[PDB]
Amino acid sequence: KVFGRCELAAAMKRHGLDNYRGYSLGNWVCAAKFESNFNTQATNRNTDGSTDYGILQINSRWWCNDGRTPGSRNLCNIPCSALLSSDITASVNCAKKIVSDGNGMNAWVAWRNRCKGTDVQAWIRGCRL
Ligand SMILES: [Cl-]
Ligand SMILES: [Cl-]
Ligand SMILES: [Cl-]
Ligand SMILES: [Cl-]
Ligand SMILES: [Kr]
Ligand code: NA
Repeated sequence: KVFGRCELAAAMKRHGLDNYRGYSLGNWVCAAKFESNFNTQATNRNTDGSTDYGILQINSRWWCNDGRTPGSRNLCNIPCSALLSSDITASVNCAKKIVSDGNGMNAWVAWRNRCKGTDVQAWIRGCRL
């Protein structure tokens, strides 16, 4: 499913991401934009054999099982496929564990290269929230 901007914002808020671990709603929306263009079905294979899945491009090396990432962990205890659903619940639940890990949203390369230090409030400006 391909979310619209405010739609996703609303969905993320509902799921508790606004200011989660101090990251305001517009960081999550910005990260989703550039990670997956808001497409729950996005997948990208990495050089190490791992794969990133879903709207927040969560990686199979640590967070989900895809049966093809040898020696990987499944810290969110979930099939990577769950992450591709049009219901963002699984991605959100897993994202909270990742941003709680230790380096916050820096875990999302697109986020620190394209969102961090920018006016991320602009991603929700306009939305009925
Ligand atoms: Cl914001
Ligand atoms: Cl695996
Ligand atoms: Cl949803
Ligand atoms: Cl942080
Ligand atoms: Kr998400
Ligand atoms: Na894994």
